[PDB]
Amino acid sequence: GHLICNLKTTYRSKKPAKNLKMPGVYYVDRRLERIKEADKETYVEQHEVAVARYCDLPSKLGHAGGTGGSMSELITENMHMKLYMEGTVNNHHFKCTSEGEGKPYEGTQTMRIKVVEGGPLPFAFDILATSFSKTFINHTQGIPDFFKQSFPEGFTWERVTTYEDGGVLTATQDTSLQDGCLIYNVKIRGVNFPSNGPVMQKKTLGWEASTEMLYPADGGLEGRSDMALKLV
Amino acid sequence: GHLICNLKTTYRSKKPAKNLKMPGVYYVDRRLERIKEADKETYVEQHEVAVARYCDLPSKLGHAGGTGGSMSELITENMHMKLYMEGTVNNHHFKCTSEGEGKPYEGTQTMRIKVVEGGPLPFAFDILATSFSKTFINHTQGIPDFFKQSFPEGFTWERVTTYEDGGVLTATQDTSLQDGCLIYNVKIRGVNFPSNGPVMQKKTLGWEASTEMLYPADGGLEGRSDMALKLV
Amino acid sequence: GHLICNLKTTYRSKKPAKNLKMPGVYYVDRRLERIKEADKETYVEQHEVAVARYCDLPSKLGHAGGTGGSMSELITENMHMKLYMEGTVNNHHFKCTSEGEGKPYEGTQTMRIKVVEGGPLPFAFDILATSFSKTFINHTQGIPDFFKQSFPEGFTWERVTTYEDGGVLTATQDTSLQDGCLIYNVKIRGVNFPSNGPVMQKKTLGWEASTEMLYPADGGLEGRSDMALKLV
Amino acid sequence: GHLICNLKTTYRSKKPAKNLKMPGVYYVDRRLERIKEADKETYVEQHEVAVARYCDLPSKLGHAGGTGGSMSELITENMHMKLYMEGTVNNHHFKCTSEGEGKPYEGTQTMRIKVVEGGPLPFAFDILATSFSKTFINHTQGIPDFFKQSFPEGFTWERVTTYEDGGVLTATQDTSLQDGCLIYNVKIRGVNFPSNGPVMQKKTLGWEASTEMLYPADGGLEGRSDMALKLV
Repeated sequence: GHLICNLKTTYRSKKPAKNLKMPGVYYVDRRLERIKEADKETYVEQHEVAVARYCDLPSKLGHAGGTGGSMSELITENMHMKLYMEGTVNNHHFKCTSEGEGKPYEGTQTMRIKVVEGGPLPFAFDILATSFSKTFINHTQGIPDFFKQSFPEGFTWERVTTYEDGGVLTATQDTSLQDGCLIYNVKIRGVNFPSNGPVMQKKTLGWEASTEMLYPADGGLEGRSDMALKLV
Repeated sequence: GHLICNLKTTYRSKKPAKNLKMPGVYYVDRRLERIKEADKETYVEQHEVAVARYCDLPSKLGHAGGTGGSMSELITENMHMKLYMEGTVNNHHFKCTSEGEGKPYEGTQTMRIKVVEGGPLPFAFDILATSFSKTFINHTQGIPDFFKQSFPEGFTWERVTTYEDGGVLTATQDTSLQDGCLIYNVKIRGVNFPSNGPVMQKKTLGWEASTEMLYPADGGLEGRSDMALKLV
Repeated sequence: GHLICNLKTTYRSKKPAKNLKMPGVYYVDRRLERIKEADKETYVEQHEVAVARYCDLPSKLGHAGGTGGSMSELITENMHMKLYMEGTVNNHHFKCTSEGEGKPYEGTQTMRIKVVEGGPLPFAFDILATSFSKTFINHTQGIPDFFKQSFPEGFTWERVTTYEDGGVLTATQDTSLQDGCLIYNVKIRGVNFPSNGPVMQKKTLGWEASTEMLYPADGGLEGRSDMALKLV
Repeated sequence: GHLICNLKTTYRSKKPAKNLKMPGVYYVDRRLERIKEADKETYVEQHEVAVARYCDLPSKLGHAGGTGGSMSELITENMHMKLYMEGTVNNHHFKCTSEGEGKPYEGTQTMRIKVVEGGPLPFAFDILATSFSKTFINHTQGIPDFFKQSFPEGFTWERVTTYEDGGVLTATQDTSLQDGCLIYNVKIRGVNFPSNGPVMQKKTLGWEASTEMLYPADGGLEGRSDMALKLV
């Protein structure tokens, strides 16, 4: 079976608004997969593929179009990332680091992750999966790319993930570009994960594929998604 | 801008489970549009197109795959529907009726709707849109069709829609097939819609396209979606 | 153990706003218990004691200076109630009728309840308990009584109760005064109660005491409370 | 008017459970007040009074009894506190320190608070108020005191506060006793506070009084409350 959660996210550019070409309401389809783990999840490799689309269904009210996408020459066909993460789930403190690479225009990426403090964690690593990369979304289908456009200044995101069994996980993130490398700094605070639930019992088996709806809200973007966590 | 809401739905077949071929986790993309309205929304025409898909992104872990879709000869390529709806929003009681037709395998359908008691309504008709038809989803991409398979016995759905400004709308529905016509009986109970919000002030302009995730669960299938209501 | 739910309620007065005397933010302490049950919960007896208080704690800021309590000549020291209930929980349809007597100023009332239709219920009767009487709250500590003041016109209430395991029950209610008897007409719509949860498994044993915070909002009052359902 | 929020808290003792006398379900009534502020809320003085009670309404079960309260001589009639706080709201990072004193058995306390980093804050200080002391609750009315009993080992708490306009604030806290002084270490992570809302616009004026319901949940206590934030 599955345990469901809901994500509510706000994405904020550090680039002045007058310099951003904004998208309309759009959708990002994703498949985030665990590729490898070692030593009770103190080492994890994750891969994600993410493709943006405007709704392609026919419209009876007429197609409202745009002026195609955006350009961001600071973001190359191949990019590397480095990440630092710190936080708490329930009463348990931890730190992680990761490094990876991907193809920002093709929407694919890999992260190799180490738990460097607080390991092994008392909770399923799956609940951290979405906190490890918005620059790697394929927006080539004519959608202005809020994320790639944000450079050199970069952007932040902030999110609340609400699990249907009481766990709540907030996360805040800073994304910068430094000497050609993307740098992520992430902070996590999760609370009220049930002691008898699959997260604290480590009885999860990764995420199903997902769709996120993104929409303009106050100069930035907000996102909404429901995700399904596979259970043992 | 937009007002967001979240849908949590349980779909229950009246057909014995041993006679149902169940789908895996899948997604339905929709575009529900208002085609016409008259006399302050006491007459409304709605159209929907709905297309089911499994995740089509490549997988690194390779997938189980499926054994194809299902067959349901009772559901013809053209079908008619009749609907009766009764309920309350806040303190306001009302009844609606509708009739329509569509193409269940192509995923398209039209409803022509009349408010027959309690009109004109003091709230935006848009909050009733999703309560007016699961037999009309295109599952031809090889996804077993829980809804079409449920006939002749039929199925029910029950849903809570939670608006981000406090409105909550529950609905329960019975779907039957009588003399070749689909018959819908729907009951609505909405509460706490804010007096100063766009619903009670009638400042809404229809729904954005949406994606619903459906998965085998408590009962038959459960569904999750977030929808974005356009604002004046 | 306990199962926890949250109540959000809006109370609307039929009587014009100008006529009504409005209370400051205040809290109602309630103990609701089931005196008797029979025939698989087909017949239930419920007793409620409700007392209303302004905060009794000392204030350094020193805010108080209430103009005093309201007068409701229409409401006698002893009052009688007749109730009609129609509801659906999940896919189940039921009808309930009740007759009761109480001392409104005292804040004590007794209800004798019969399940006319759909008995025996497949779900715990406990979820229904809140739905079955705001006129019977002791406001004699100088708090203007929004409910007693509403007569002869009467009032409505509307509520969503959200259970921490997914059940959601909305209810709307009309309160009138006819030939000296209080008349309640209530409508219930519950959805998504888990098949493996204590409500559907009938493993509950009544409610703990509660406190509701009430505050002026838009037109009338809104209320917020959390309640704890005892488990077997 | 008011902006409402909901608090869900888990309280965990660091003392072995076989050394704790647990309370039954109970209620804590509080009045938290701002006494002084200076320099755009970069200095704040807060006072709280908190009194625990079992329900004191009569029962028809007439079946309620307890062994009375508990004893904790490490907690003296007067106690001092020192606090360190760090966190983020939306995209804004900050740190605070405080020191104060109180009467743990009378349920009163005062904290003098400084914003030491990230001041002045772009959000209402009110949203941090509940993160600055459970040892100072008057449980003298025969209720076992989970918090006072936890010493010398101490306890933690973790909380999610959900505002009805989208703001979500999680907090985690460690409480220890060091050389006779209570030491608090608090971490805050708030997200999605609306730019047009009273928190980000600094249009708030403190909290109404509140009641928290506490109940045993898996070796420790859980708490539930709704709080009302006064608006300008």
